[PDB]
Amino acid sequence: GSMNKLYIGNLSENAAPSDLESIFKDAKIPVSGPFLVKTGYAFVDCPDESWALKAIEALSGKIELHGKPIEVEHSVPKRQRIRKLQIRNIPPHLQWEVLDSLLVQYGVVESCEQVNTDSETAVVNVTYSSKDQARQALDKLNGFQLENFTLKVAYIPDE
RNA sequence: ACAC
Repeated sequence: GSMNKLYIGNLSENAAPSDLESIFKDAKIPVSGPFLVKTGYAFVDCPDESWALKAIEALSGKIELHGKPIEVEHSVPKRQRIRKLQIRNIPPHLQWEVLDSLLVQYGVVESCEQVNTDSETAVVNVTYSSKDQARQALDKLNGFQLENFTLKVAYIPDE
């Protein structure tokens, strides 16, 4: 899947592209095209998946527009929201078994691969065996506090 | 709330 495309959500009715330009400028995140602002959400592409990930980590839930914290996520069309998830803000020196002991509560883990990342926290992509499993895992693990880190879970494109 |  195309992992450099971002979805930006939780925007106020009169969010303008200039607002998003400013936010990305100050976070030192390059974009490769213009911001496309709809109603309450928007889209923009980054030059590559590394910048797109840095944007999610730096911005999402963290920077405000008109007092509303923006959401920044991988852009994933509904038909590609199936089995695959990305988990971020994992405590740095956590070991597989502890993470795994969480993951298997929601189904069978076909694949799990760690993502290279600037931050001290870890990031992994996970493939479950069905759409239903992945949805439950997202619903119960997003926001889960683990060794004082808040896990963040979201869809990445599935084929 | 993921693009007439």
